[PDB]
Amino acid sequence: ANALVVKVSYGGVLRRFRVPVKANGQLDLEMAGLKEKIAALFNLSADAELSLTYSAADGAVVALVDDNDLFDVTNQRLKFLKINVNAG
Ligand SMILES: [Cl-]
Repeated sequence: ANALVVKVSYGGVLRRFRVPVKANGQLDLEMAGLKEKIAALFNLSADAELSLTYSAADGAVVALVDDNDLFDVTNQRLKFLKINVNAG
């Protein structure tokens, strides 16, 4: 009953929304719904091949390319996610 805060950066612009979690701690969101939300926020195509990345605590970048990557945001008990969006 505690949501994940997601910040998304695109074009020098930061936007915030919150994503509900299930009792599992699993996000109530999949990659399609994430892309649709980001598309609505920045007037992009929801089916564009967007690079969605975040910087992990070990200094390595994580690319969100499938639902397993999003499942692992919760598995890792992150409470804040900052996603950088790049197009092309
Ligand atoms: Cl902020």
